Amino acid sequence: TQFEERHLKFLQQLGKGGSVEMCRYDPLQDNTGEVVAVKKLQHSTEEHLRDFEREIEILKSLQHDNIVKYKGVCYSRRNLKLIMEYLPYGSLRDYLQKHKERIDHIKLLQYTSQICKGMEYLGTKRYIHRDLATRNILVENENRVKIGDFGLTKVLPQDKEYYKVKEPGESPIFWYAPESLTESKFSVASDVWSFGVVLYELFTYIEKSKSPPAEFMRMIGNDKQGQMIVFHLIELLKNNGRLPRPDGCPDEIYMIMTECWNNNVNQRPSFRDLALRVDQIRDNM
Ligand SMILES: C[C@H](Nc1nc(-c2c[nH]c3ncc(Cl)cc23)ncc1F)C(=O)NCC(F)(F)F
Repeated sequence: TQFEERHLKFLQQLGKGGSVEMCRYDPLQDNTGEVVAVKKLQHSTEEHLRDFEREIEILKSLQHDNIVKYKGVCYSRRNLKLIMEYLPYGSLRDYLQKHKERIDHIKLLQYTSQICKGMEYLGTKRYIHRDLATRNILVENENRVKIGDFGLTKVLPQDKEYYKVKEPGESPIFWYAPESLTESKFSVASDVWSFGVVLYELFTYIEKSKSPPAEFMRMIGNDKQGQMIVFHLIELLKNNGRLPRPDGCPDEIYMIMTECWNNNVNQRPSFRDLALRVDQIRDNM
């Protein structure tokens, strides 16, 4: 089913990544329409449009409880709008920064298992998210989270287990595996490294002073700037410099983070095994 542009009523700006707006799709024009999230492009260049069309195809191909729902496209070709369900509790980063320790460990592990499940499903389609962070996870309700923003997602070539990015754009370097920093190589294993960073974000309750950029900048020295940050971060990770155990983090959860942060790509755990491990921890708790 088609969405007519004229019937998309702007309600509120949600955020910028392209931008996402909360809209009411109201073809009856009586304000009874469904509230949806709408992604559109700021700079709709031929390159960005081709890349956005790929994100649309990726999201449309995913049907999982822990993946944000594709609804449709509004064409009303060169100015596409991606229509998705609107998740009312916001990003997990915002949700956790607001409630903090009121979200207990059993609740954090329920979200962790769900993130692993959405990620494991994505891997079955040979998709590499490349931007797994709490800012890209949405909260549907207290019992369900979903992965969002497939804007950096790559499809693995037929004959390779990695995707090489030739000319990188803005990169979330503080969530990047060493091989992503050194060779711009992205794989299921590098999303697993990012997942360990997400686990760290959760157990630090999004405390700004404890954030992965704040901690890695302290380890490399706050005097490092621009490309020197990448140079020093690479040497730090090579020499086993890592984010600390968050205060009050259960030992078994910290063990998982450290295993995701293995310099050896092949030694990192799989998302299938991480969901099994997290569910066992939840069961024991
Ligand atoms: C740029 C957009 N930013 C934001 N979006 C929302 C949001 C709430 N509820 C939502 N429901 C469906 C969608 Cl698609 C977005 C939101 N809230 C705060 C934001 F800063 C974004 O896509 N962020 C990635 C992810 F969706 F994973 F959280």
